[PDB]
This record gives sequence, structure tokens and C-alpha cells, in this order.
Amino acid sequence: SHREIGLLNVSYDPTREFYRDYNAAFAAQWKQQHPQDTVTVETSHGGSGKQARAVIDGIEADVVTLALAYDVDAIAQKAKLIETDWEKRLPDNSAPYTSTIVFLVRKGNPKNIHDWPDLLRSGVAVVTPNPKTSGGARWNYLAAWAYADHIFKGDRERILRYMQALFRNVPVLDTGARGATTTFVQRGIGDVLLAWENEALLAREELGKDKFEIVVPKLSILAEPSVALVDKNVDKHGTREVAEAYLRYLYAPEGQKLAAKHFYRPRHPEFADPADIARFPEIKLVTIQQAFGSWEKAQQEHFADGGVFDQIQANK
Repeated sequence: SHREIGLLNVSYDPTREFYRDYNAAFAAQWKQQHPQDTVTVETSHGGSGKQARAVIDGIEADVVTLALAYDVDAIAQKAKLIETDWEKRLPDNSAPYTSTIVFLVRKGNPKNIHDWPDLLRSGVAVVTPNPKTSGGARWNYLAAWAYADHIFKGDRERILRYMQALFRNVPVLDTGARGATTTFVQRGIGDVLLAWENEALLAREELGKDKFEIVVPKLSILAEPSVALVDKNVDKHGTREVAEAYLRYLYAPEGQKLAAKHFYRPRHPEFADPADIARFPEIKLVTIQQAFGSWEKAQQEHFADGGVFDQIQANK
């Protein structure tokens, strides 16, 4: 009838399965209450940083569902497409779910990997994506740095040597985290993947507990994937109301339930299937604010061209 509404959600890499289900659920419940409307959502996927650059360069996303807050801030700062106070518009730092970084190892854990120091041992090959393009790659790096900061009581020279030792064991840097997962799980590269927890759980469910094992390290980071309405594009497209509802329904019971089904930790687990909640192990976590002050500080120091990651790679 009256209206066909198209939305583009520019997302990060491993959310493919989640958004296929979520988009259908959102569209169906919208049409139930608004029978003349048909909402068609397209979701694109890639490394979070590359996806953010694509929006800046003209991909007219109505919403962004990215891996971390900096990438949304960059759209707002560098392209003015999002208002700068976006992060407070939705609850929980505009992150309706969270995740963390775990290790995925092969059956039997033949290298006996249990914690961050094992990644530095001779002959261990570590798969982790490219910090210049991937958000998970940056969470992975920051988790490693936070561990080293703890054990070395903040001594920068010792942390840098530890990071160099880690990256000497990293042979390949995939553009997006789904690429990294596939490199390890399907293409047989590496002994351990530094994984989004949702990717580790999905790999174990898809291929079997008989092929891969999740190792929970003794510290990790709270990964907060940030969502935001792209003000200038929804106003250009006439999609503001539906796009707002699309993001807000991620926080509704059905969105929270679907998040847990797809191996993301909901902010409100009371709405999820208890069997899905039971899959999430206890893990000791620092946040971005605690370990690095802010995303702005972490990104500029570590991940900007010429920054610390580039220095580690050049000096290792």
C-alpha cells in the first residue's frame, strides 16, 4: 500500500547473521502496527573503520552499527553527518549489546594456550585482523595492551616490548574480523584466533565443539559496539522516524533476545533465552575508559598512521 521505506544499515563484519534475523523481525513488527508500510533494510558489512570511511566518502547510511565509538565519532567529526552528542541519545553508551575478546584454539589446545603470555611463545601463530580497518582488531590490541599495562605496572618500554613479541607471532592481518575468523577456521592458518566472543561461539556451534575450543584469558576488554542515527542522511531520505525505531527496537525484548541468540551479550539478559545466557563464561574485564581514558585518546595514540601500532610493527 501507501509506503515503501528503504533503510541502509552500515555495520561491522560479524553481524551478518544477526541482522538477517533482526531486520526481518523489525520489519515484520513495524508492518503489523503500520500496515501500509513495508520496511526494506539492507545491511552492509566490513571492517568497522573501513565501513566508517565509506560512509564519510558518500555511502548514504541511514544508521551505522559499528564496532566501537571512535568510528561513529569520526563520521560526526570528519563529515558532520551525525550530531556530535550522538552517544548519549541511546542507553548504555548507545550500545544495546556488548561483547569481549577471547581466544579460539584448535581441538585439544595442542600449544597449551591459556592466557596472553602464551601468545608470545615460540612457534605460536596468532590470527588477528588489521587495526587500520577492523574494529575487533583494535579491541584485540587494546586488550593485549591492558594486560601488559597491568603486569608491568604501566612501564611503557616494557609494554612496547611485549606488544612487539606478540606481533612477531602474527603473520596475517585481515581487513575485517569475519575474514580473520575464516582465515583461522576455514583456511587452516594459525594456532589461535584473537576473536570476538560472538565469532568464537558461532564457530564452535557451526563447526562443532569437536574442532575448536574457546579459551577465556585472565583479563579482557569490554567491547561496546556503538549504534547511531545518521542525522543528515535520514533527513535527506525522509527516514528519521523509522530509522529511530529501528535502532530503539534493538533495546526491546525481541532485540535483546535475538542478540543473545547470535552470541552477543545483551544489556538486558532477562529478555533472552536462559540457555543463550548460559553460554557466556565469566570473564574479568576492563573498559575503554578505565584502561585508556577515552576512545579518542586510544585511537590517536595507537591506531593513527605513525602511531604506536605502526611503531610496534616497524620495531619488532
